[PDB]
Amino acid sequence: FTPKHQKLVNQCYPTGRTTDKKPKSSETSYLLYYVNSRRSKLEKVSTYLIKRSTSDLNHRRIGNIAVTLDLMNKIVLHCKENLNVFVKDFLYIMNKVLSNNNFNNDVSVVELIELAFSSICQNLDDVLCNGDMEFVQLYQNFVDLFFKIVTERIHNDDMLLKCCIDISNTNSVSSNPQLNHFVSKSVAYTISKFQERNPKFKTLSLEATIGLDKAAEDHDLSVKALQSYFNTTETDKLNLSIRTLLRCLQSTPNKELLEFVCNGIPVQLRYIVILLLVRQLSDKDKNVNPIVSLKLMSSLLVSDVSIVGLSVLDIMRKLLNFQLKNATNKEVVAQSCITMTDLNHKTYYAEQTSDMLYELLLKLKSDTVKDVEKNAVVEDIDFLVEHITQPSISLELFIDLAHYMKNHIICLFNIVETEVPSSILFSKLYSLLRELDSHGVQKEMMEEIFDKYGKMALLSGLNYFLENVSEPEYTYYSYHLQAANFLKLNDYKSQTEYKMQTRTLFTKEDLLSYYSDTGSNKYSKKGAQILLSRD
Repeated sequence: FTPKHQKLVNQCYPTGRTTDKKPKSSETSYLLYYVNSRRSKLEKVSTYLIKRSTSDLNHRRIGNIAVTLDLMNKIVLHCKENLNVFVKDFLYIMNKVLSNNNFNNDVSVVELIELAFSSICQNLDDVLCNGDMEFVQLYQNFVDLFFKIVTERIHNDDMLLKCCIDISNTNSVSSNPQLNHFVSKSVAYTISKFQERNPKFKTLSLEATIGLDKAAEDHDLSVKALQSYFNTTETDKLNLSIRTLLRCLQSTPNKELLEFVCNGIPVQLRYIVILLLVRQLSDKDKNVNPIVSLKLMSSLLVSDVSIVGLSVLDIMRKLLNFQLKNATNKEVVAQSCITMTDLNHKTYYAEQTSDMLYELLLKLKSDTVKDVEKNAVVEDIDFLVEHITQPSISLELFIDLAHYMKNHIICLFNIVETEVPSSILFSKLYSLLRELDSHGVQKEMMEEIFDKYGKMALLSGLNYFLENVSEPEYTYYSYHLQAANFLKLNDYKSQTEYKMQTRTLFTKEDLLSYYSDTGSNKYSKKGAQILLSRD
């Protein structure tokens, strides 16, 4: 007695004892039809494949096993929408084959095995991923055996790369606890085998077409694996992939590798990398060099790699805070002093630069912070302004900041492009200008202030310095000098020189004599106005 399924399945096999057996065409077609018709047939046919392939394992016939694996592949592909019926069976058989040292040798067997595995992984439902435990152990066993065999008996790293791609193509493995580690070990292996070929990325370059998007033209399999694990919108997979990347990057620090893999990662959410890098500082591991991660952040932020939608403020605040907690090191303070500005390298929005500086100012104003935080922030603003190429300051911020570092105010002033300031802001500016260490700084400051706002500085300076100054100071005389220089008046300059070399002050009348004729001074009317309209 031979039931139909048994006869069909057996009818798919050739007669001999050869090892290059390919399943007979028409018979396997009709078999596929038969199992695809009613799902009751898949049960029978799959179970029968288990028993039969067991007998073929015993009598040690490779051909029948090859045909078997081929059939299994074709069935998986044909009966996808019912895959959860027979997957555990096929996996049991594949593991049983792999567990057999008489079938491990043959390369074709392992090839067909991997093929069946790829066709499986590509069509899985999360149903067994989460519900069934036996399936989890069969999958686990398969991956373990496959690595343990290909590494030792097949000696074909390409097989392992294909397996990594299979795991990557499996549904929600990165979202599964029991099967999580396989993603990590896969990424680790493809990385280490991508640093094996192209050993350039094994270099210790950490300070100073390349893209992966253009490297996917096809070719090396390692790159295909990288694209498989990094070029993805699946957040979990990318989480684990990046984490493993950073981990394998602590051992072989390479900025170009990071650049490459980032070129692989979808442009949209690359910010996540940075986040993890930042988190890498907060980590308690102690086998992680924070300096390495900082330099890697820097290397990333400087280059062409677009990092859309970065929470610049948040990241900066985190870096700064980390620098304040550990502030007694040249490395923790300087590499942060560098990365912090390296992050401003690109302008995500106009308010950012100001905001950055502002975040520091607020920390400086409070007396809660320790001396070394003061010093560190000072050096930070120092570096920032040293790297701020073009103007972006609200004059008030320039004032609050000016109070704290009188050495680098000039530079800060070159960043203020407020075309029109308030009349009070002027008096503030002057009032702080009076409180300055050197007269050189006061001189050049007065000069540039006049340069930017000739009319407004003339008038506001006139009023202010007339009212407030009651004793010979440098700022007073420098104002009158710059005013005379702006009005191109020899008598004004001469008199100022007198009042300066004799420590005397100007009176309302003396200054009135310069704002007398509109043909001699364009601004005579407003000047005289504010000169006599007060007291």
